[PDB]
Amino acid sequence: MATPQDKLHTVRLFGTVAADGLTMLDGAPGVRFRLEDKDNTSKTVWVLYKGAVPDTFKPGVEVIIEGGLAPGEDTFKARTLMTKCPLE
Repeated sequence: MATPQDKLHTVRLFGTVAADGLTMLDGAPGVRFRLEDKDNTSKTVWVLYKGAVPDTFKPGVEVIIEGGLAPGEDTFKARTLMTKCPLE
């Protein structure tokens, strides 16, 4: 009998945005892209973010996403997005 982590512990994931497969929602606000894991750069997870995608969001910008990869779903549903490098 122990006290575990909170049930609604959302999944904060870290990596960099690729140019390869940076595919936005066709006629809808959002973006699908492969987040290249910095530990293993062949571990490319297809992150799907809905809503206003920042101008600072570019292919090559290291981003912090938050959401979750559902058992059965092939895309990580990011409910929030955080970009580090601005328009440079």
